[PDB]
Amino acid sequence: GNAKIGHPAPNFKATAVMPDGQFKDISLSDYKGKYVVFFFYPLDFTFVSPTEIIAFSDRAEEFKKLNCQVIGASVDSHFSHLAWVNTPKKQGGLGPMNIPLVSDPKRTIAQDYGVLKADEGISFRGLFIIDDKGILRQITVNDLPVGRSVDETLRLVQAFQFTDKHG
Amino acid sequence: SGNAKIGHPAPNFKATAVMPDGQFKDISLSDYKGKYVVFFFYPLDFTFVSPTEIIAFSDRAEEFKKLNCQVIGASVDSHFSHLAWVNTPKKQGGLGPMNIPLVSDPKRTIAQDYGVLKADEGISFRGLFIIDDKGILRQITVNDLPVGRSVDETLRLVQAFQFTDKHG
Ligand SMILES: O=C(CCc1ccc(O)c2c1[C@H](C(=O)O[C@H](Cc1ccc(O)c(O)c1)C(=O)O)[C@@H](c1ccc(O)c(O)c1)O2)O[C@H](Cc1ccc(O)c(O)c1)C(=O)O
Repeated sequence: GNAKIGHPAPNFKATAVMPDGQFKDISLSDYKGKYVVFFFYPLDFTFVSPTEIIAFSDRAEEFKKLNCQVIGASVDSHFSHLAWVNTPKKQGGLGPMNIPLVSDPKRTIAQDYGVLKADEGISFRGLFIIDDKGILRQITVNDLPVGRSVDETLRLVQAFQFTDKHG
Repeated sequence: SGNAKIGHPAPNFKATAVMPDGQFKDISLSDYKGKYVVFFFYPLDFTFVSPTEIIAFSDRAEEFKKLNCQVIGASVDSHFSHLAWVNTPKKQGGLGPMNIPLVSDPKRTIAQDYGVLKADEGISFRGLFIIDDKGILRQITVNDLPVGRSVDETLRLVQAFQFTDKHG
């Protein structure tokens, strides 16, 4: 992996399912000027991952007030993401999303971020906080069974923005 | 940058630590096989973000004990510097008495093994690692220098890994 604290976060260009439900090719560099929370989850149509994704989506406004873009990603195809979004939450899907979901079918983004579980071809639960300069500020990687906290992620984003202010 | 990989044995180390009783002891990560371990790096002694974290982990050590989890802190400073900070009154910015050991990594090889050395400065980033009772690395956390870690979040992770170890 090439993700190093204090260095530019590895860029990517990938197809995402955008909040409007439609495909768009996006790049991490598209969000320079904003903080970014970039998180991986292992795969679509699973048990723990939708709880995390929906939590980040539901609370997207709290990141927007921090000028912070949230982006999720898995090695699934962009069609698989679309299927999951188009499946209602009450039927085990994601439902409508407030955040883009990146597809990493070549596994190169997960590799660049050091979160590929090589023996399965899927990502660990990696989460990365990138500042408005594109510099990586925080690395979080959970083994597959344990999910992430939106509260903790907001705490971190808020703290980096506060400490960015001292000069 | 490091040999710390999720699902692999956490890199072993043997290093001098200042123990809670205020004495120096050479300890190894492998000493704690059979228990979960929270192993965290902080950049330097006699600083001003690090003490909030260290004191919080020490103050709340009993919550980790109830999870059968050992907490270990570490920085590149000498163990003598660690003890000097422990022995500095809290009212003057010291750590005060500690409930957790503080490892000294003067060769920077432990930080390098865990992939958290800030190479242009010779100090560790704020790396935190959750290691299960079999020695396997389960969680990686690395913060840039200015931003501290949360004991609440660390407890949540340790307990959650332990729960999923028993039933998934
Ligand atoms: O002791 C600290 C930082 C203490 C501090 C003091 C006064 C502040 O005013 C302040 C902070 C916090 C901070 O991180 O400042 C640093 C350094 C700095 C301070 C003032 C400046 O003007 C400047 O330019 C640069 C930064 O931002 O780089 C942040 C803060 C954070 C939480 C709060 O609750 C709060 O109130 C304020 O503001 O850290 C070291 C680590 C370490 C090792 C080597 C480095 O070389 C190094 O940089 C850092 C550790 O703890 O081991």
